[PDB]
Amino acid sequence: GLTEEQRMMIRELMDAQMKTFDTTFSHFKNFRLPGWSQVRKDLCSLKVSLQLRGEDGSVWNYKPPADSGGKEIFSLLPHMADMSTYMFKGIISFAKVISYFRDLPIEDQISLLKGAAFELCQLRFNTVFNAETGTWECGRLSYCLEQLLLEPMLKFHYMLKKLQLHEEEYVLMQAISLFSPDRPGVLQHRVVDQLQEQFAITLKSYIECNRPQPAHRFLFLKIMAMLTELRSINAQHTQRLLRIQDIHPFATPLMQELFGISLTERHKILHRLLQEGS
Amino acid sequence: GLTEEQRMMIRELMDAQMKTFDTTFSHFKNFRLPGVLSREEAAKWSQVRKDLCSLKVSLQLRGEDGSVWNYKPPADSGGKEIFSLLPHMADMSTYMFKGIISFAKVISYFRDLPIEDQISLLKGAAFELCQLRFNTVFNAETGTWECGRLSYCLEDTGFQQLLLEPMLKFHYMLKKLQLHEEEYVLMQAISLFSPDRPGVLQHRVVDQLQEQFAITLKSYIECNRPQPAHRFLFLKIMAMLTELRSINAQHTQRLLRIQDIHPFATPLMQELFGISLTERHKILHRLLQE
Ligand SMILES: CCC[C@H](C)Oc1ccc(C(C)(C)C)cc1NC(=O)c1nnn(-c2cc(C)ccc2OC)c1C
Ligand SMILES: CCC[C@H](C)Oc1ccc(C(C)(C)C)cc1NC(=O)c1nnn(-c2cc(C)ccc2OC)c1C
Repeated sequence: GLTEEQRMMIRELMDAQMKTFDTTFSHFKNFRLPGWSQVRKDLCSLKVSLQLRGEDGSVWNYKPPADSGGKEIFSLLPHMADMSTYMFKGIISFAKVISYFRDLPIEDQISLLKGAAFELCQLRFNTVFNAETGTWECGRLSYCLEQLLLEPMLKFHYMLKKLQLHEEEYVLMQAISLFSPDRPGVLQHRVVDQLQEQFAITLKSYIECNRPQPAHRFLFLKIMAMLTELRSINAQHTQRLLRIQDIHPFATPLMQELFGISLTERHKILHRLLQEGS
Repeated sequence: GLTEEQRMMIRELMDAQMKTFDTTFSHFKNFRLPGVLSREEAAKWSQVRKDLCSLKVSLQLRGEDGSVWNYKPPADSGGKEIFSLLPHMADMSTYMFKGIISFAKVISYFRDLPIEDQISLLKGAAFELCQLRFNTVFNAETGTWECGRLSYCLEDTGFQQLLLEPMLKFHYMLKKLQLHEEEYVLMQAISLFSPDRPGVLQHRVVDQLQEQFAITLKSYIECNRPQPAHRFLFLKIMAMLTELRSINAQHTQRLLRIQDIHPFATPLMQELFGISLTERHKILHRLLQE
């Protein structure tokens, strides 16, 4: 079985997830709505329609335009920036209530969240992804996709959903991604690296104590391979986001902070959120 | 053929329609849309839910980029969700009525009547002329009123069930007649010049005027359509106009009942509903004056 400290480690991560992940998206408000070639082709694969279900029973449905070559390909990017910002704020709170993360220097806290923001966001998105309908079910909001598995982020969501992970395995993936000692700007490398290794050992122990079926053979090494793949997808899409923001500005002030290539000065919003409570 | 007096009478109506009917709804802007995300009073509330459930549509809004916003209405759950579209339809009705006001203003026959009879005629005919213009953009195949970039599609709340609703039976039957523009605009004049509206004083004048429009329409049909096949088209049109007046009274009473428990009417609509004739209709009076 799991050791006591591993039991406590999982318990703290799960408690953090429950306290900082609003799976109903009920507090997502005041978002915007609709009024290089490799990017355009990739943006075509991820084309989604937006459905908003009101409490009264009504449904607003947005179908995106077709690719005509103009600025029509970015009609949903302002909205997704507001959704990404809301999602990241939950990620910040998730990290803040973790004991191992809260004790790191403030700049390493900034650097870790900066390097893992997209990765923990995609991990939480996967838990609301419906692989049958191709829809991310975000409470009252739904995002339904329109060979398309060629796109890496799309392929990632299908591959990860196929593993049928438990909540504990998702939250341990989040901790492994969060405590990456090789993020730019990290100073406490050995401290963060020692923390990451214990999360990975905890995940391996959890899988062996709860997943005996042959369908879950090599599941731990599959998860670690998925985490390395997600870090690659992070680099591609962050770089892709900078090109788009250059051409058509869409990023919220908090997102611009993530995209900037002193530490607390360049990240005033993230710095304030790390100092605020919950 | 038609006499020249009937010819110029049609020319004036067609000219009126061309200048005041925004058929593409291009200048319908800044409208409201549904938001994103006792004892005898129970009888008044129960009655309104029956009024609002017979007529249910989804709203479609097409953007210039090619995108499509679509609104699907909620189901009757007992709350205010049954009024989710009344703000929009208040803005649409107001926009249409102002076009109807302008339509009557440029007809010389209507301009020469006393201002209080003009108020009384537009008050009694506003709904009817609005439905008549709505029918010209009504698609009977898809059950959709196509108002430029806005579309209102009937929901299958069967069809023989929907045909029971007189306002929907009106739009399907009138569309099936496949009327010309001239016949629609003559229906509008016959409806506008109804001598039996409340508050009209020059009834004999308005009746003579209505009869000349009706005779003009009857003559138009005899001279412009194959004789045997359209032998009763004029009588069908007049029968449609007679039913439209009953639909007018029926739906005007529904609006007053809804306004009682859930106000939604714009100021110009409040004047039309009854919420000196000139002092009770200051907005409509001002629009007729300019
Ligand atoms: C709600 C579910 C969205 C699905 C999972 O996905 C999309 C599907 C469609 C589309 C478009 C608009 C192209 C149709 C976009 C996206 N997804 C993004 O817009 C996006 N997802 N994560 N992040 C991001 C987040 C951080 C913290 C930091 C950096 C980040 O980007 C590097 C962003 C900006
Ligand atoms: C543009 C397509 C709408 C179709 C044709 O129709 C409806 C379909 C659905 C609905 C609801 C909201 C119930 C789903 C309403 C309505 N229609 C009205 O809301 C309405 N149509 N004409 N008028 C009206 C106008 C005047 C000048 C004077 C008086 C009038 O009402 C007595 C009004 C207020």
